[PDB]
Amino acid sequence: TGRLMLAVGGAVLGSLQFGYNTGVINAPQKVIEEFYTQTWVHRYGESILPTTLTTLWSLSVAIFSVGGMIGSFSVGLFVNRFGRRNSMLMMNLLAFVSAVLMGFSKLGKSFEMLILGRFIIGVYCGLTTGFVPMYVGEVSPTALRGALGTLHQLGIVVGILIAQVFGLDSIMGNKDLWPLLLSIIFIPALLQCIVLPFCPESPRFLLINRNEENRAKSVLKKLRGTADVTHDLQEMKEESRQMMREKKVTILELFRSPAYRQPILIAVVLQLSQQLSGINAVFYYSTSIFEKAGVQQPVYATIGSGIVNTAFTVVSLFVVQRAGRRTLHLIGLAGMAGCAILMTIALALLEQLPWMSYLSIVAIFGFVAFFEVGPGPIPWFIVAELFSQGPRPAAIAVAGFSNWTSNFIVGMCFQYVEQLCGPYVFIIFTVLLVLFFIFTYFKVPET
Ligand SMILES: CCCCCCCCCO[C@@H]1O[C@H](CO)[C@@H](O)[C@H](O)[C@H]1O
Repeated sequence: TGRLMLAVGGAVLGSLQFGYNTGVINAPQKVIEEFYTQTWVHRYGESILPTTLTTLWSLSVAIFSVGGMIGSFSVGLFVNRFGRRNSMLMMNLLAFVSAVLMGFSKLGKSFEMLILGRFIIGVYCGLTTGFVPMYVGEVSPTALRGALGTLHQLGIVVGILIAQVFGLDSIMGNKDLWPLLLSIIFIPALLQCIVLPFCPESPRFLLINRNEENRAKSVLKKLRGTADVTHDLQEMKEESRQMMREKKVTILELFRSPAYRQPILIAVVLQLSQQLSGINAVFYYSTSIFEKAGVQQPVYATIGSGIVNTAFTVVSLFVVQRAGRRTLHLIGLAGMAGCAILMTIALALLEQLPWMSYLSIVAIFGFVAFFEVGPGPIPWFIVAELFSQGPRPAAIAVAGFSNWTSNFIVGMCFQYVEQLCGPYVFIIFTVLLVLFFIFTYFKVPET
């Protein structure tokens, strides 16, 4: 466990990037929108329509996920064909070409470049949800493999908290320095783009995929200071027993077969339950939502949501090993439904009672807290237990496809639905939260 941390850490750097680019565009929205609306006027000799600006900026945050879906679709392709590290490494090209397209959308005078770079860094982020946990989950000793996949999660949530903090009016969330905010990705990226060639090609890859018995044999002795493991080698050839003794069923079979048509119904819904709960609304729009409430200095309440989120991600790890699977998923769903009620109250009585600005903050803090213990981790956990070593991969691509899809819908349409619907938006998310809650009570089993 010496040279190992180098490889693990450099990998997670890309889960950080996932953490950033996701929770970035939520603190400096009206700053770019001012860029949007001014750009429009100069160009088209006409001023921007409010709804235009809305769907336009909606697409800038949304088109991220169109990207990530494709990214997560293409994950299997690069991994097997190129190894894990040679993929992490080469995909930094995506990180750089998007960093440039956004951070020079400044004198570019083009919000296309901004949306495009958002797409591309969506692809990069889609691909990276697959590369990272994989790599970390072959490199690590099987014992420490549990406590170390922890870093892909943590990487994201911390990655988020940074996007928010860097987002401050006083850092890079301001009329002058928001392209360096959207671009500073490169400083993480180039770092990994340097660390990585010092990092080892996956042993389960050199042995099973690349069929190098001796070249793979050599990686571990470095990767493990004083282990030199016959146990790891027999495991890799027993992992290539069970993962290769049950046929890798394709996604396309999952659907055609009635045997699977039900387990797959559950896994998928669980993903809708995660995104259609309405979180990325509080993580794409935290600041705009806190404003409209009555919050003064809304980005701090955003970073409030940042800290609380990271806090309960760590608390979840403990509670997750302890309790049932749909225990946490229910309690999690519950609080979130009730918090989205507190919200719609605050957002409602705000006008008669000022300090509901505060109730907004309370609502959402416990609402993201309640999230990370429940619908956060549980719908992933359940798929790995709803499918054996054979249909399990096919199962994950569909899961991840629901996740990137219900994500696009919240991101693209949450602004649609805050205008036409007012301080009741969280009653939409409360009606879902209930439905979902109900669904899991009668249809999803313990695991
Ligand atoms: C055993 C595997 C466990 C998987 C752990 C998942 C941890 C929860 C992370 O979920 C993510 O939370 C973000 C905010 O925290 C959202 O922006 C994002 O859309 C959502 O997907």
